[PDB]
Amino acid sequence: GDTIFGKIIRKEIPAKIIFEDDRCLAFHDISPQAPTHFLVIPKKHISQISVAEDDDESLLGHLMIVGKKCAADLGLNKGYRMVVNEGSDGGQSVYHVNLHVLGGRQMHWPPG
Amino acid sequence: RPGGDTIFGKIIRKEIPAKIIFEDDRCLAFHDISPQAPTHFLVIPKKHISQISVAEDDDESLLGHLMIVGKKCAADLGLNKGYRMVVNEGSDGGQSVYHVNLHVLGGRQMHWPPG
Ligand SMILES: COC(=O)[C@H](C)NP(=O)(O)OC[C@H]1O[C@@H](n2cnc3c(N)ncnc32)[C@H](O)[C@@H]1O
Ligand SMILES: [Cl-]
Repeated sequence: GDTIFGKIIRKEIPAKIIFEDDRCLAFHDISPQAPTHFLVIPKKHISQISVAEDDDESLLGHLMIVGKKCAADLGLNKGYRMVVNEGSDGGQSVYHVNLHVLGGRQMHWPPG
Repeated sequence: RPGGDTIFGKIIRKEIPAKIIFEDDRCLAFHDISPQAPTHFLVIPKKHISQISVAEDDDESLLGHLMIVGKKCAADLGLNKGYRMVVNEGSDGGQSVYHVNLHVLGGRQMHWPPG
């Protein structure tokens, strides 16, 4: 099933894009929870981390490397938090794997 | 002493105790001593990387492996309703051990924002 993140990848609806390559896209979250809050998503439609395959390991790690490079480019020199939500208890809001990167304020503990 | 002298390096070398869930040549999963959810464990690389902001491009497969191990351990622990994965970077992340560590939290409803 297609999601709004598919529409963003296909450029059918606008988003504030930070970075793109052949396999992922980073863009500011439309409902930001911190002064900087962006998502890194794969272009491959993996619905949730629980169904990711072993062959996806490099792609998932690529999301994190892109995330940390984007965080540095956006000036998050005091730190940040990365989050992946799975399912109902995880609070996953879109069934397309997405890495949240949040910073620009003190992040608290517990993380929700 | 491979793995560094953070407490996680010592856990890797079996010098201080841990409740281990899974171990392979690349990583180790073990329960957090200060759980923030009914299930709360960490997945760490055996290679010492101090924080995500200094990970190298060639660490991509290793970082992805942490997530794959995290989701497999979550399934093995019966977290069938979901869970949240977290990596904290630096002061604003609240990082307290400077050895890259992926948290997996589940067994309760997680809230938004994630801290
Ligand atoms: C306030 O936020 C933070 O401190 C974040 C979570 N720091 P962070 O560096 O992201 O996570 C480190 C975690 O490592 C756990 N820990 C520390 N010592 C041991 C140990 N000996 N065995 C098992 N777990 C241990 C702490 O309870 C933290 O949850
Ligand atoms: Cl989500």
